[PDB]
Amino acid sequence: DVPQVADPEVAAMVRAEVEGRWPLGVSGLDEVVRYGLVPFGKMMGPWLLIRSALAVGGDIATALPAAVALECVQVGAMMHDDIIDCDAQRRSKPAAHTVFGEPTAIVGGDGLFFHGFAALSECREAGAPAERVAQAFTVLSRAGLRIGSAALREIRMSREICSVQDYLDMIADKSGALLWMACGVGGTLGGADEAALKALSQYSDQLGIAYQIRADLMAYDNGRPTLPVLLAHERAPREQQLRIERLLADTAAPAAERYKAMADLVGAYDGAQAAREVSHRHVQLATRALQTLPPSPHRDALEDLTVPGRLVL
Amino acid sequence: YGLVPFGKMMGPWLLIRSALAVGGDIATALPAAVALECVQVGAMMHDDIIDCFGEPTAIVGGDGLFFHGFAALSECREAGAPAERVAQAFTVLSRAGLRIGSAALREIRMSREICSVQDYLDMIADKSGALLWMACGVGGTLGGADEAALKALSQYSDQLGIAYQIRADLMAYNGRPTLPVLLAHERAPREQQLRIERLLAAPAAERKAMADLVGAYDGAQAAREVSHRHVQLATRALQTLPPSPHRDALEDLTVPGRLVLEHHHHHH
Ligand SMILES: [Mg+2]
Repeated sequence: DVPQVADPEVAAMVRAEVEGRWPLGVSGLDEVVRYGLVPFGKMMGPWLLIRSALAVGGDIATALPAAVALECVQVGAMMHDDIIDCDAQRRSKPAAHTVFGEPTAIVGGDGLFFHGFAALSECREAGAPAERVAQAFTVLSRAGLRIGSAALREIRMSREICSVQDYLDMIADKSGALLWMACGVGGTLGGADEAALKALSQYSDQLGIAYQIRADLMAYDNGRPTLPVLLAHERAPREQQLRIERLLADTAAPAAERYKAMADLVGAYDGAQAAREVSHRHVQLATRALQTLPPSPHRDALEDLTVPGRLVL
Repeated sequence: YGLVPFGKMMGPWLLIRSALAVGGDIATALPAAVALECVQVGAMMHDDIIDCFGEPTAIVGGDGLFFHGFAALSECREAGAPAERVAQAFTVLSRAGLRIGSAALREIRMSREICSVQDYLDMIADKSGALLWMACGVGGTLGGADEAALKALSQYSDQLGIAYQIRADLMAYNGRPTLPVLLAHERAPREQQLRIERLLAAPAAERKAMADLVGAYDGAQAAREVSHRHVQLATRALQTLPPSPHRDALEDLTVPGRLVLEHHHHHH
């Protein structure tokens, strides 16, 4: 009932730390590093890492440099993904390669990666036992391999019908691994036992799937297939399924007429609502996994992240 | 001669020799060499893009290979490595990649103009010297090296990277600056300094021209002697370590002990 552990101000404390490390006016490699970091934004990843560490009894001083590490790793990956990405959102800020040139944007992503690795190395001096610091690097690295594999698969799997599970596995690596990178490393430094880490893993995967579905739904309120498209295909009769596959199969058709053809078929078979119910089931599975963790304001914070509109990546 | 030149001067032999020279165990250096392999290859895949096979893989694969290095390095604890040494390897490895990134930035921003002799040396000390320190620092750290030894591998790593990148400039004989051109700038009066800078600043192929003007003003010769000074500093740094066959193996690598193929392997 009553909180027996505290609830700190995670969001602003992170921003102060990253700004302290790369303040306004930095030059050299830190200038391109800072460009990827600013505007700071919500930083739900670093927020999730510290909350996961505190949910298992960890230290703020230990989890804080790991939260900085993750931001640098994710921004470095995002800086490199922008180079290979083609369609840009109007809201999305100008890509670093468009601003600094493509060669500089690659070096910048590398500086972001190694600044992350350097920040995670500071956890030893922060108080974490060297056995835990090394396990944090292992959890972080494997998550970094799933997000990179998904980015390549996003490029390859597009414009073709895939199995519903094949989409689910990819979005678990694109979105669930972003959270598992936060929850796994945060829980590890926090001293979570083996059962707690698996729960945070289940929470990360289930919430990552749900977030992606919610993103797939925004066009249904890049011309790539999404879960509402797959669910509509599964429900559509054979004649319509034939159409859905050839629409995806050939990368030589105008974008507008492609989109409207997909949007009409999704609406005809309630693909949007079906995607909502799938997302809803995985949200409840994420909250179920949380119950393994001990009750705390931090565990309440992770469950609040499952509320629609609260999580933003 | 001596130990015959083999080509492809890479960390796997620097890392293991560095680990054993300070008393390390072979059971850790082998999976560590695999970890270093990943990070060095990923650095190569990115180096191939900046000096203009597929763009997504060359980047993302280069990115993922960094993760393999750090994951495998931590994995070495199950091989029997002390967790405290592994943690320090993370710090050593991370700061080396920061030097490689900082150097590659200078390469793009220094092109087409004369830099100071000191600035070029610092750049390649972080570009290619850190690449060797990646092997020495990790191997020595996992090997149980003292702080004085780790520093001893540090000047050895840099001074070695300095020399061979100069040797690369010597093999040649964007308008990127090289040491022979730079030392030619020091001796020439303004009349020839003015010439040198315009060539760096028209088609690149014909500007065979650059080769003509470096030969007319003794570009190539000047850089050789600077290389040999760093050769000795690398050998001096090794004397801090205790004598062993591992120490001898590192000491020959200062004289050319691998082919031009090493510079082709730094490339390829
Ligand atoms: Mg190069």
